[PDB]
Amino acid sequence: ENLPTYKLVVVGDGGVGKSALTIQFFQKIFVDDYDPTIEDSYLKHTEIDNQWAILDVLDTAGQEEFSAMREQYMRTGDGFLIVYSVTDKASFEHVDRFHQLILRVKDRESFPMILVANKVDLMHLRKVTRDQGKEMATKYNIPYIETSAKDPPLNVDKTFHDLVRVIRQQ
Ligand SMILES: Nc1nc2c(ncn2[C@@H]2O[C@H](COP(=O)(O)OP(=O)(O)O)[C@@H](O)[C@H]2O)c(=O)[nH]1
Ligand SMILES: [Mg+2]
Repeated sequence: ENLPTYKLVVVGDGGVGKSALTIQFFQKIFVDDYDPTIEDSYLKHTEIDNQWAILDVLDTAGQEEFSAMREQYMRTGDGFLIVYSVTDKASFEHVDRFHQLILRVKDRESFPMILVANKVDLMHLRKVTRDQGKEMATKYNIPYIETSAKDPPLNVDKTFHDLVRVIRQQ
């Protein structure tokens, strides 16, 4: 058998939940104080839709100019999660920056990605509606998913699996 690696890159503004989502996925715990500047990668064999793969995931953090790993992951990544927080309108607006960046680096008209609206467990603080998120995803022609990394987590496994599905379906 030829077991593929899917290199997945988690991008988005600071504070949106990239680390919490990634740690929830790999460790099944909610970490609420993960250093905003620390970048980690994760590697594991896992089975998605009854097909084995290796996932190599970068949880991006801090400045690109100080990152050892960023350049290679951006250039060679197979898919991207673009994460915003529904409580941070600027983070939602900035999705367009990440969308443009990915298409520029990958040098293609489209590329595997999912729009991830995180922190949907929060009601009072929510500033970006579901419909605003879904319309943005429609504009980019990419999937839209709502998540919460807080216990009990919502759609965390599904988000990573769905990105693999997009890669497989392209
Ligand atoms: N309520 C809630 N808080 C979250 C969620 N995801 C992350 N957080 C919190 O938001 C803050 C930033 O999360 P973090 O994962 O470090 O963001 P990052 O900078 O994108 O890596 C932390 O205090 C987390 O506990 C979520 O789904 N719901
Ligand atoms: Mg982080």
